[PDB]
Amino acid sequence: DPNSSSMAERFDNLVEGLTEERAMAVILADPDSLERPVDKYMAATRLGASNSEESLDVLIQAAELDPEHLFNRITRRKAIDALGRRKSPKALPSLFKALKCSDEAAVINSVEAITKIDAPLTEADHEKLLEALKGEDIQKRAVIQAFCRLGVPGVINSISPLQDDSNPLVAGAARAYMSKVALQPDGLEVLIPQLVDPIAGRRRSAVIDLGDAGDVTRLEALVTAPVSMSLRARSAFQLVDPDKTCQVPEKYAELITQLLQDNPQQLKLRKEWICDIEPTEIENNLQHRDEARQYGGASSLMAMPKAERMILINEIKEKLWSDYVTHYYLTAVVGLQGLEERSDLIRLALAETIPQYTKSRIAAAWGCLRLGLVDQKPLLEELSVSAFWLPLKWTCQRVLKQL
Repeated sequence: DPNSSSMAERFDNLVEGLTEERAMAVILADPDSLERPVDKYMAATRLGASNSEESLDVLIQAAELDPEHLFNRITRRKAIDALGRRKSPKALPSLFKALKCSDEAAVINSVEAITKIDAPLTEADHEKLLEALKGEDIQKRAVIQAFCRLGVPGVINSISPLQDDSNPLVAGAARAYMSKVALQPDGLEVLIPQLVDPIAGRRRSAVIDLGDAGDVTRLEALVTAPVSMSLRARSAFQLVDPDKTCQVPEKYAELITQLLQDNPQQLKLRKEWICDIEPTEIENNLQHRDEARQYGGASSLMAMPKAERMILINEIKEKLWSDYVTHYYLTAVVGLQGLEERSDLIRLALAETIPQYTKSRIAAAWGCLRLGLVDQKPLLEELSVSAFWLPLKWTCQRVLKQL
């Protein structure tokens, strides 16, 4: 845990859950009648991890909970995204009722749940989903995305003219649907400058939509978009490995490696995002809310002369190593410049077993290759076979292919 190596403190929220039996018991109860009313929420989350048929039928009831009073719309919301990871199609009648709910949070949850189920939908089902479409733009981007991911050519008449919704977040989702469901990818050109759009939200949305589009020619644009490497890698692997076959064709190996190595001095960064080469300047940029500024900081921390850099690398690390954002950029900079002086961080980061820090394991993996730390081969091997996040699992395979 980076908390024992860092001054900043990451506070987790451990909450005691319920057994399955107790969950089923309370999740429909009037919250005013419960010893512990918060149990009414966690029971949904608990039944989400359940496997019995009864726990699925209780969740279906919780998803049809009468939205009259306060506590039964919150619990309805969690029953619904619980039914998403359950991935059963018997949730589908409940989730389609919820498409008409007042609670617009229930609707966006119901839309993503129906996407997770990935069941066969009737023509009538697509009409119900279509009514959810033209709510407000955030819902609309979510409904469109469900059609794209579920792969639904029926609604093309409805999605196609949204390619020119004035909101790029709505238009970009619709251009991705056209590309992936209707097989017309020429609408994506708009997304390529949007990857360096001044607005962070269109930047991020662009990366997502290019991955939903299934048009692998846009891969080269993902390799350098100033967006967090997590989102890009995902989208890039949606292009190179649509079936999560854990394979990336060598024909794309060169482009996928550059992306996963994520060199801040080769991202398309504007001048506004690049900061001066002084300590507190580097630090503020890494603290900024947005990866574009953060990449600028990491970028110019690399521009710093090595003697001052090593000191700056140390001070930042002992202050913010528990901060998952900073943890990554320190690991990458050590791995990218091959600062053998700081191979302690490559080894700590590759060992990081807390999910928040997974992007650092990739940077640490690439640094094991660059630094020739053959002693990590046992842990690179385990990740090559066990690691949950496919792009992490794929980098350790490449590092071993060469170390």
